[PDB]
Amino acid sequence: MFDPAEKYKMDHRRRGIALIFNHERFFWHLTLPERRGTCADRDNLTRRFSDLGFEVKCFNDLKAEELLLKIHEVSTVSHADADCFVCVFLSHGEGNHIYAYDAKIEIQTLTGLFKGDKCHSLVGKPKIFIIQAARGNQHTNITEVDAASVYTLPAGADFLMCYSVAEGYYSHRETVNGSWYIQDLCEMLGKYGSSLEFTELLTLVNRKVSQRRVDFCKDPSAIGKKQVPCFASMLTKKLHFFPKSN
Amino acid sequence: MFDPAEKYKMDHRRRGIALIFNHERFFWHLTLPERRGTCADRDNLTRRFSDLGFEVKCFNDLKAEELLLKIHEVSTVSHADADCFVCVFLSHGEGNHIYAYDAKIEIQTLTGLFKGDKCHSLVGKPKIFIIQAARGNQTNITEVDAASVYTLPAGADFLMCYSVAEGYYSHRETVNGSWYIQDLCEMLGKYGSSLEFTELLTLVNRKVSQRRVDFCKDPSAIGKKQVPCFASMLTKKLHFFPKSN
Ligand SMILES: Oc1cc(F)ccc1CNc1ncccc1-c1nnc[nH]1
Repeated sequence: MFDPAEKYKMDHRRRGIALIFNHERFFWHLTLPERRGTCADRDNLTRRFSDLGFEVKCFNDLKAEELLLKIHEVSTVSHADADCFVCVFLSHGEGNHIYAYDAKIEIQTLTGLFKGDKCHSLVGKPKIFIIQAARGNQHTNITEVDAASVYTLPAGADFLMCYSVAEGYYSHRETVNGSWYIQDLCEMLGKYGSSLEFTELLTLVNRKVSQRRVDFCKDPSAIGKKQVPCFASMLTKKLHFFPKSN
Repeated sequence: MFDPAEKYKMDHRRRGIALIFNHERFFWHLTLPERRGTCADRDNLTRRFSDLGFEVKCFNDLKAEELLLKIHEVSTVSHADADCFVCVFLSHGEGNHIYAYDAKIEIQTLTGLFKGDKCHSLVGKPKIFIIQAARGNQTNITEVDAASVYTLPAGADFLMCYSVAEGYYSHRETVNGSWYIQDLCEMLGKYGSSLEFTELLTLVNRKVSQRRVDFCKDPSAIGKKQVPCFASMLTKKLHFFPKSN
């Protein structure tokens, strides 16, 4: 019966939702810097995920309450007619927390809402989280550099957690072109999104970002600050985004 | 000439070393239970990794000093003539720590010794860590430990492999061994030499997640699912194709 080349079933009526929470500015009294370039990330993702059949829904600078309502809404709607779910965080983070406009939120409580315990329509279907989060500095196209801060957390069965940067390393954001991670993710989605198995592609993104040179830098102190992204797979089958037949 | 199907070069003279640190018993004053079945894990791994061309080196119940010496030795030998490196921990853990016989060791300092910085012969070559570690509870019974060890990343070209994720539970049959390792070794047996290693680890995720936990000998072991994960920092496809002599 058992089959090593078994794929997630990706022939439902709709591909499914892509949430994109995009944070540029923060409440004054948090003392976190503007993330100039995050809009390039939001837009580049919105395009690439649209071309793969996702209903993309972006949300700019939500407060904790607004964000929790929007994500809980999406959790309690039926995904019965959908292949999978994608959720993206473009913000600052620390440890097991992502920053909303006004406060930090436990990543576990966000992934928790799709555990299959709480969201039956997504049991056995891929739940991909993509996280571009790091430590706010707190000092035309400049390259800004943040220290890795967000833990490479796992989640539950059939989750894929995707991280801009690993412990020890550094996250880069061009203020016009956007995050190195997202640039290379979106480029690879453009070329291979609809052909390649998704973790094969994420592996390409690891190569592309690791191979970015950091020896001759505008800023002297940005030198030797490599970026290595990772992903934590709890997936149980091959994942493809083959064109849905229209 | 950038290539989406690019593989790690796996045609060096030797496959490379597999370290297996195997912990069954602990210093009394740590109050950690015997891990009855860990020998089945050690042996099953030793066999499967040997068949793939690894020079397997097992070490039973080392103290912190002995372990750090053995792993530092392996880090400072030349791996120039080798495809890759494998390191396996069968013990208890907590957070970012693995338990030696006498004390806990920071996992980061163990993976640290193979970072491109400190081990030139392994730059660009896969460094796989496999970790069967969880919280000491306190004929063939199934014992159940709560997940405790963080699913830590490492550096470029590392693959960190974990028995269990946060929230879930690790299982060990006291004769047959850990659920994780049983299914890992079975999949290595069938597909080790054909399939890309992360494809296989994905099969292991399916096999372990699908193990039923509804009708259990022990009432309180019911509804305690096991979901393993892996954190890939790999940059290329990884295969263990048979080496020709
Ligand atoms: O992965 C990292 C990224 C960083 F920027 C900094 C540190 C880590 C290592 N921490 C963890 N990794 C995975 C699960 C849990 C933790 C954890 N560390 N303390 C409490 N939980």
